[PDB]
Amino acid sequence: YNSGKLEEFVQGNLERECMEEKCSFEEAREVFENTERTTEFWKQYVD
Repeated sequence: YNSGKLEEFVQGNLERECMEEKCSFEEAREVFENTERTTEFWKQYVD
């Protein structure tokens, strides 16, 4: 499923982000420089 903090969350959706980038998440061309943190790290303190 994958809802680490339910990311496909409570369904209201005003389709109301930014127009262009929708503010695509801080210089997120994708989810490039950052991916090597998660999965592993938190798998020994899972909350």
